[PDB]
Amino acid sequence: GSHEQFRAALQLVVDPGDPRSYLDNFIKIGEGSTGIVCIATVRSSGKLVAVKKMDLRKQQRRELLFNEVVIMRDYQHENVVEMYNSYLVGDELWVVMEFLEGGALTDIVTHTRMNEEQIAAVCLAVLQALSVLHAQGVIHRDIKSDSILLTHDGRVKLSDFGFCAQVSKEVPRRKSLVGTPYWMAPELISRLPYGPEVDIWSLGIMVIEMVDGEPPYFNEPPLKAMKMIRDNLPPRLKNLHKVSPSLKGFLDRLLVRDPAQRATAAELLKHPFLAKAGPPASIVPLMRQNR
Ligand SMILES: COCCNc1nc2ccc(C#CC3(O)CCCCC3)cc2n1-c1ccnc(N)n1
Repeated sequence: GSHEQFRAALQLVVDPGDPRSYLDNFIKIGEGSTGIVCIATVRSSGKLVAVKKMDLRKQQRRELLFNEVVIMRDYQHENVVEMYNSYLVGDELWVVMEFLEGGALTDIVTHTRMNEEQIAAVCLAVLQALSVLHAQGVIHRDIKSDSILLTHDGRVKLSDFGFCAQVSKEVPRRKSLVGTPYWMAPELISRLPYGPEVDIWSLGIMVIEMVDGEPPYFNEPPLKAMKMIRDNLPPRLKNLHKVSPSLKGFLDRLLVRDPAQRATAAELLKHPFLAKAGPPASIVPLMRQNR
């Protein structure tokens, strides 16, 4: 009864019909927790799209799917991966979305060194997106390099809202333990009521990735690392010598243990460091098929 109850709930928010009628040439490009992600062609237009397929009978939290679809059901931002449609195909949920030909940022931080112009460009894009997302009570809860996709001309788009949540004037905070261990904020790990600020911290951790090539305590087990993040002071850049005072000053506004003292997206947009940010063309040489 439980599973069949969820299907019925989906059918009230997903578009009716079988998308297999107009989609062709599926090619897998990703996998992991939720399900598999493929790209496919639309037969009517010849356009390329990306299709995320999530089996309902394989989710640790089946309700997190509903959240994602009803909350992003055609939200529209220049710096967010646009959703086109959602479908219920058998026991699977299909989310049809924009195809980002540039790939994920993870590929860039593990193979090259980004300069501060390129780091500031990424940050600027993420902040502009988060400022609006937070302004409407939406928390990503999984900001990291995997959640940052690129275009061919190097335009940054925030992706993977599989963990996102909605807060309101009535319910201004969340409680559930959600995200990736290494990028988690301390107030979130310590099992405390948290707000949108948990993304600013994770953004901070992602900045470390762009400099060190990996987040703090990445050598440790997930559980042990979380305990370290919980008890310890803010983490230190292994390549502190490589970063400018401007960046270091910027980063110090992100990795503040007290969520109240930690900066917000709207504030950070006015930081002098973001003036270093360059055009989307500057990201281009970093991409795999250019380097
Ligand atoms: C670079 O390729 C890595 C694997 N591809 C991939 N995995 C994804 C997981 C979740 C979402 C996702 C998601 C959303 O949460 C974003 C907001 C709208 C609803 C779906 C998107 C993923 N992608 C995509 C998608 C498009 N292009 C490319 N290159 N990779």
